[PDB]
Amino acid sequence: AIAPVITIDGPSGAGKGTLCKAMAEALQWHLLDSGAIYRVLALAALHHHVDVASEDALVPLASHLDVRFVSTNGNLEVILEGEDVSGEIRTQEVANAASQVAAFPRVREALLRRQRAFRELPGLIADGRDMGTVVFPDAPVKIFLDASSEERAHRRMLQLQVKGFSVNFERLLAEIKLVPAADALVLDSTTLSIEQVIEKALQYARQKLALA
Repeated sequence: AIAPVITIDGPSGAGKGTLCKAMAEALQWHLLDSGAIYRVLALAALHHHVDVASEDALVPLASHLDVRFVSTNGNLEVILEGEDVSGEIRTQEVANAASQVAAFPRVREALLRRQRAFRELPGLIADGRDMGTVVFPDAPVKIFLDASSEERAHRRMLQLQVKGFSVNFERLLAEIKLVPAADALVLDSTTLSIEQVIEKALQYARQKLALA
């Protein structure tokens, strides 16, 4: 604390990205995508020639990571050391190095400290899986976003089509077929439209942080 943090946790394909981008743009606050964080670290290592298997070399790199997330019209730019690398981060190769980097206990602890460092004024929207339970347990507004398998399977299908792969809906529904904080507002992405979820999330934030 001091600066307010709104945390958004939930499973893959629930629409957290969309929500987090809409809220950061509406409020004009800082943005943190914890899912992208390990991929950015793996890319910096590749870029600097830091050995992906060396926990000792990766810790200082993680603790000093120069990244920022900017959302414009729903488009996320991932700026690493000043250059946009949003495209680079979506590769399988970077996803694979990210898994190697994440295996080490000291690297995960260094990234835990690095992510808490994003909490600045006027505030922060943070999205991930353990944002409200582990990274920012004291957050004033905590939202857990749930969605049906079909909703999640559809979101994955569009995500992959983007990289070029169009895959059978039934196949993905099979492929897809994380504890909310005690103090989280639970919102269901399938009972409400995504536009309705964003309105409902912004109203709850307002009641807790502003209004009157």
